[PDB]
Amino acid sequence: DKITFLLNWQPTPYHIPIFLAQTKGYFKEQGLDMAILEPTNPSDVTELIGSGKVDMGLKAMIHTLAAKARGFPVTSVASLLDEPFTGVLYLKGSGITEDFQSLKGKKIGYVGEFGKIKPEDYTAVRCGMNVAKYIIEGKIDAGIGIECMQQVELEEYLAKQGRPASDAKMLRIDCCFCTVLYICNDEFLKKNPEKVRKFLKAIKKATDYVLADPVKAWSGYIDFKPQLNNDLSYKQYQRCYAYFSSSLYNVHRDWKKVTGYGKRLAILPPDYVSNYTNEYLSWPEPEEVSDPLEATRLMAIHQEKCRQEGTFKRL
Amino acid sequence: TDKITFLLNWQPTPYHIPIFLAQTKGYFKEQGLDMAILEPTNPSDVTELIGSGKVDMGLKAMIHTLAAKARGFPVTSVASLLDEPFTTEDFQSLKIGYVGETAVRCGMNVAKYIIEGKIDAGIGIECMQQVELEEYLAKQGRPASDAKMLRIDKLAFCTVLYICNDEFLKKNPEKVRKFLKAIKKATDYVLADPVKAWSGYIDFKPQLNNDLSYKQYQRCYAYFSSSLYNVHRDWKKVTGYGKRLAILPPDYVSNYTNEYLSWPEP
Repeated sequence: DKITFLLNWQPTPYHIPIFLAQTKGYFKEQGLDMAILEPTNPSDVTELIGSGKVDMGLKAMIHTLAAKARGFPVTSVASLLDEPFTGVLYLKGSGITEDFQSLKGKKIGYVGEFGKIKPEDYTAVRCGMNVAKYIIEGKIDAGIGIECMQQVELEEYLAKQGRPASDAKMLRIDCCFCTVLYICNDEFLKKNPEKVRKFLKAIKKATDYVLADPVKAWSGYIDFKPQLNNDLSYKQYQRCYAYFSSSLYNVHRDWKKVTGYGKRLAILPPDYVSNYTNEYLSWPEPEEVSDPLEATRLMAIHQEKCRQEGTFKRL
Repeated sequence: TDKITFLLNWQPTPYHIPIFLAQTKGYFKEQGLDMAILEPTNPSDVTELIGSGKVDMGLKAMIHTLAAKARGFPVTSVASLLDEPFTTEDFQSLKIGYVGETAVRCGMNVAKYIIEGKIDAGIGIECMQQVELEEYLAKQGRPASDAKMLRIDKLAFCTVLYICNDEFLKKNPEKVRKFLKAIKKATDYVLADPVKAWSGYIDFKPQLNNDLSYKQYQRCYAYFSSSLYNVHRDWKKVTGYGKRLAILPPDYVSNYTNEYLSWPEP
């Protein structure tokens, strides 16, 4: 009766509520036995969870949508990381500029979930979990990544060469495709609704600890995961801080845009039903966000200040 | 679906290199195989996850493999990866850390907590936990010989085996038979060209591109099994010890078999 949970990636600073809920016993007080596993190959995650060989884990929304549309019955039962900035990252002097014209002829990395999606002006490379590595090494010219993960990694390289952190640029998409969701195998959820419900309580307890005291929370996480005891993970942690979902709720507007955007581009069927639910959350849902797009422009500026000032601040 | 799950015994080490290289060089692909390598957060989960069939295969030390069968976890060793690695005063002194299968559980962090003095000593491996201590000593000025180990050489485990869920083996003996090949090919490459092996490995697993890992690799080299064969002597001994110590039943059978290797035994 162990429950398996497959992370979306190798351990990250934003994986912190999951591990913390384990090391502080929160799963235990719920009568839950979590076996948290890590993937060697992030592309395995949806097929694994979908087929049922793994009960639960983490996955981005773009990929969670595609899974259902690929025959892998999975469902989102909570939100871990809400709308982190996604895009084509590059170094100043690449030579890519603020214009997309400069991306022509260049070589661009991505994780490799997709495959074939002006087909031969760019050159796609499949880098898996090493997109930012390969940019730094020049193997690729640019690559897809996240503002609080892959961009921070570019800036850590720049800092070692004495270069300002702003030399790490992003061609920004524009949402969001890259929200990290807690997911379940549909079958497991149907037969274990109480367990999933108890799982999310422990998650919520540890998220609260994380958001109330990011520092004390981190010290314990890195005592348990020394591979993250470094300056790069601590900066990434600082930039994830604002992206963490405090309520864990699926945001209906976000789901509605992406799915509707998908239907308008003929990618998803026009009767596709979005594969989330907020029903296993055991506490009240927060009000909708009033100015949804202007809070997007505020976030960029806020993340801009985090990069320079080195702190923990929610938007 | 038809993915086969292989759950490592630990976070990625330098000794896991054949498994990873067999993937990155297309050896599993050329055998018609789809491997999904998983890595545990908690080593203690491994036996039970393979034991219950939730995961198909993986790695486990011998001692723990034997205990698994004796815990109602139907697992069987189909090959060997690392044969017999070497496992306040220099006498008895009663603190002490153990992985999880005075008494303090440290999981995969034992050596770390020794360095940090949260524990006095710990149970670990000459090529892994020990080389770690010796790295610490080198940074603060001491000789590598300042990291000392007891328990090495006595009358009385930590050989690491490729292992299968019994039901998975029964219903997929050819798949297992093709996996061990890929391993073999990769392994031969590692043994033949340990440096060039190592480079592609760290290109793929950056978390090992460091002086500690490369020193472990060097110590790990000697314990690699070239044949992948189960060594009957070792299994007989260890199951012998258990019986004569009344831990295992006197009609307990070693849960290994070399029948899925497809090349001559040394």
